[PDB]
Amino acid sequence: ATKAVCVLKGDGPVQGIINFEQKESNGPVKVWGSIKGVTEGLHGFHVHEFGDNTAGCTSAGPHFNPLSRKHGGPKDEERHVGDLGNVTADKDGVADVSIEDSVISLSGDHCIIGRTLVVHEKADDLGKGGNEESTKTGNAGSRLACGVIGIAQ
Amino acid sequence: ATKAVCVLKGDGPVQGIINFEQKESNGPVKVWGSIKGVTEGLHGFHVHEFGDNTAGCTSAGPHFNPLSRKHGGPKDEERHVGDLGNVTADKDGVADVSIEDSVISLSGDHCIIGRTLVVHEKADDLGKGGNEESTKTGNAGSRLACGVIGIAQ
Ligand SMILES: COc1ccc(C)cc1N
Ligand SMILES: COc1ccc(C)cc1N
Ligand SMILES: [Cu+2]
Ligand SMILES: [Cu+2]
Ligand SMILES: [Zn+2]
Ligand SMILES: [Zn+2]
Repeated sequence: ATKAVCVLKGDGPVQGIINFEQKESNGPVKVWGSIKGVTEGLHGFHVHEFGDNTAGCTSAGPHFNPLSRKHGGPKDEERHVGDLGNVTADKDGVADVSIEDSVISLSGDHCIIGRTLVVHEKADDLGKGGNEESTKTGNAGSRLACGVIGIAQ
Repeated sequence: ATKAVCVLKGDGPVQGIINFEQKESNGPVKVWGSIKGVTEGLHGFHVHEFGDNTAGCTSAGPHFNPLSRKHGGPKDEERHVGDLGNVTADKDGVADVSIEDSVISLSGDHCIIGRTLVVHEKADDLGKGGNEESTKTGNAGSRLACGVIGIAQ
C-alpha cells in the first residue's frame, strides 16, 4: 500500500492527525483520524492546491482542482478533486474522521501528496447552497487548521 | 518550472523557510532561504524519507535513500539522495541558504515533494569523520527543526 499522513495545526489549539491508505493506485483512498478543538457541528474538509504554509493556511490557495470543475460534495460527479465534504465534531470538540474516497489518489495526476489538507470554520454546503460561492468554496468560511500531506511509512 | 517550499519548525526557537525551484525535469534544483535561531557553525541539512511529523521530526525516519547508498556530502558520488550537506550560521544565529543540487528532484523517482527537510544540532561530517555513524547520519545529531516539503505556486 501507499500511505500518507497529515498533522493539522491551528489556533485553539486545533490539532489533528489524518491518515491516508491506498492499496492500489487504481483504488480508493481510506482517510481516517481525529481532529480536536473545533466547535460542535460540521466543518468543511478539503485538499487545497499548494503545500505552502509560509503565511499560514491562506498560502495553500484554492481547493485542489486539476480538472477545472465546480465545487461539490464527495458524492457528486461535479466536484473538485479536493472535495472531501465535512467532518462533524461533537460537544467535546472532537471530529472522528472515517472517509473512503475514489477521486483523490496518492499517485498519478490526482495525487494529493505535498498539498495542504484544511479544516474550515463552517459547514461545506456541498455546492447545494444558495449562491455562487457555494460552487467555489461551499461557504465553509475561514481556515481553522491545516498541514501538508506527507508520504508515510 | 516546478516549485516547492518548506516551513521549518521545532520544539525550540529554530525557524526557517526554504524554497525549491527546478526549471527542467531532470535539471538542477535551486534551494534557497533562511534559518534563524541556531548556534553559530555548521548544521546538517537533509531530506528525510517520510513526510510524517506525527510525533515531531523523529517521525521523518532516516535520510531519503532510494538508491541504497551510504551517507556522504552533496558533492560526492556516494551519497544519499537527501544529502544536502550543511548550512552555516553566523553569530546572529542565522543561516542563509543558497544551494544548487542535481541529485534531488521535484519530479520522478528522486522526488522530494512530501518528504521532510531537517536541520540538525551539529555539523554533518559529509561521511569523512571516520566512525561508522559518519557513513549513515554523518554525526549531525538531534533534529532541531523540520517541515514537510510542499508543492508551491
Ligand atoms: C476510512 O476507514 C478506515 C480505514 C483504516 C483504518 C485503520 C481506520 C479507518 N477508519
Ligand atoms: C533563486 O535564488 C535566490 C533568490 C533570492 C535569494 C534571497 C537567494 C537566492 N539564492
Ligand atoms: Cu478547504
Ligand atoms: Cu537529517
Ligand atoms: Zn471544492
Ligand atoms: Zn545521508
